[PDB]
Order: sequence, then structure tokens, then C-alpha cells
Amino acid sequence: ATVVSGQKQDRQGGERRRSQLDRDQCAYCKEKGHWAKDCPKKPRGPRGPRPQTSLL
RNA sequence: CCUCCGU
Ligand SMILES: [Zn+2]
Repeated sequence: ATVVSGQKQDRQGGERRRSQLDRDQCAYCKEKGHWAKDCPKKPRGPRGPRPQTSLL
């Protein structure tokens, strides 16, 4: 079963104004009520991009 | 994916 599981948080980004960033606002779509972590605009998952290295 | 800088 699933009990223990690590967490991979890759921080990145920083080019916008926190116009009175509401503690109950969304820092994604700018919607008030839901959090970015719960942004209904976010893409479905699991489905993340891959780096896929190949020469260079 | 894009706008998750707030964990
Ligand atoms: Zn949102």
C-alpha cells in the first residue's frame, strides 16, 4: 500500500507583482477563493513534462 | 502549458 512517499518540490519563477496577494487568492489565474495549488485552471495529471537528454 | 513569487 501507499504510506511513505518522498516529495520533490522544484522551485522556480519570479516575475510578477504580488498586488496585495490575498491569503485566500490564487497566484496562478488570479482567482479569489481557491489556491493555486487548487487552481481549476491547472492541467490534469499525472502528466508532467520530461527533460529527455540527448547529446549536448 | 501558460499566471503556482504564498510551502
Ligand atoms: Zn486559480
